[PDB]
Amino acid sequence: LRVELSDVQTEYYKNILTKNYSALTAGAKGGHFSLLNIMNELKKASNHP
DNA sequence: GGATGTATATATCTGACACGTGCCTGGAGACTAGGAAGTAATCCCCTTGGCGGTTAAAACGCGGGGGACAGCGCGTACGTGCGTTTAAGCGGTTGCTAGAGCTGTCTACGACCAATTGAGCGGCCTCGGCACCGGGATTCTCCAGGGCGGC
Repeated sequence: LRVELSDVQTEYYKNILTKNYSALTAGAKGGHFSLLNIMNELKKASNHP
């Protein structure tokens, strides 16, 4: 069963895939968003925001 | 009526601005070579999120006593003040020598380049020593026969 993505999932996928440290850090002062293992973060974004 | 306090004017001292000059060091223009940026390939280490099992370290609680801290006494050693001494600080002599600066000459020593080759790095074969397996020598436990006692 292939399901489409929500808007939050789509913007998280676009922020990770086109790396946006400033945009990913924005919101409750970040917390040192680690973009090492890009595919791990993409799988996390595909699962749940 | 005489001398004192105060205001304005003039000469002199002093830091700062501009003018002048040398010179030498930085800037402009041109040329060239190589340092570094970029590209592709290969291979190994690091990242993130998990699982499993061992186990020794970490955590928690509790009793107790050793040590930190406060207080007090005391005596000594350091602060304080004064009078006396002494040596630092300044100015000075008198010559000679060391050293910075500048100029000049020259020569041995180090940069540079080409050819060479032999010392450093990797793998391969062998020995020294440690270990695995087979055989000989030495000592320990055991089963059976002979003799004696009882009904």
